[PDB]
Amino acid sequence: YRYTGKLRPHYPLMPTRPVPSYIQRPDYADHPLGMSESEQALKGTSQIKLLSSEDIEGMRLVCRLAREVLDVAAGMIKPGVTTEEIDHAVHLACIARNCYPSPLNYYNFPKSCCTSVNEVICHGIPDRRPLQEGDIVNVDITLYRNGYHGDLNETFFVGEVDDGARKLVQTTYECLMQAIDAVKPGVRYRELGNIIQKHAQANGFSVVRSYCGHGIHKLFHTAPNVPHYAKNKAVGVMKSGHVFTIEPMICEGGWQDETWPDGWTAVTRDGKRSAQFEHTLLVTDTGCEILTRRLDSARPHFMS
Ligand SMILES: CC(C)(C)C(=O)Nc1cccnc1C(=O)Nc1nccs1
Ligand SMILES: [Co+2]
Ligand SMILES: [Co+2]
Ligand SMILES: [Co+2]
Ligand SMILES: [K+]
Repeated sequence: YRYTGKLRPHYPLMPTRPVPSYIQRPDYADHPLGMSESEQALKGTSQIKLLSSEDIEGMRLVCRLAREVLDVAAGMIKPGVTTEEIDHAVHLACIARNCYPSPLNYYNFPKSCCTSVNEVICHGIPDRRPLQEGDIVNVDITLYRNGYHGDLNETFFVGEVDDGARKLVQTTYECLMQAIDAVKPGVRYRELGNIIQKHAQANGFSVVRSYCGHGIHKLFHTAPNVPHYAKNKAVGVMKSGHVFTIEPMICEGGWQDETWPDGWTAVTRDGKRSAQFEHTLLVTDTGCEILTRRLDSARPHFMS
């Protein structure tokens, strides 16, 4: 395999971390290939669930807990810390909150969260590589509690970073917030991509096309599929009660992506950097509720 940039996987990975049996597990948790029958039982369907009061309270809770766990990871970002150390803390934080770390064994994903450094677009596997000064790293968190999944992610700076990194991360967050600002009943899901690409393109960046936002609730990934690029064929119209994510991945160079031999790590084909931000949203009558919002601060960690 010909790597696209300077990053390389750092094996071996510590033995799989166990989750106490008292924590409720999703269906794929114990599947040999990590397959989700409940999810596949809807694969291909474009119909979108309309959550009930019970579902909404369930989503508000797991999403709040997921934010708490991302904040734990955020406090560990610094030169010298390995992504595996971050994952360990995330794993323990999920357990402490009586939640199962959704990524664990999801289609056999080996860890409890995704850590994506520099050219890694998404799904980076926490490993033995120490974070280096100047790196940017995204931590994507998803928790499962009482049958519901809560999903969010942020890109962080490791020590001081160059202007290019600052601009990429800042623009990516702005893309996310502009998209969220347009969410309300009646808006087509395909519209978000137009908003995102417009801003990314205006700043000299490209939008990843292989991965999209997604519905989430009793399932980790389900309808609707939400592309982040312009003129897409996304199917569906927003309605009060819908819950989904917007998680744009923006790149310094081209948008082309490819996967590492591990079957998960997605990287830019040109080896340039990529950043991402994500929130789980609940469409309301007046717009939308950002279920994964930070509660003790009006801004994401990178502007600190
Ligand atoms: C079923 C699947 C793994 C092929 C899939 O559609 N998957 C998907 C789509 C869009 C975004 N994200 C994912 C995903 O898995 N994300 C993960 N995060 C942590 C472990 S697996
Ligand atoms: Co994912
Ligand atoms: Co996510
Ligand atoms: Co997501
Ligand atoms: K990255």
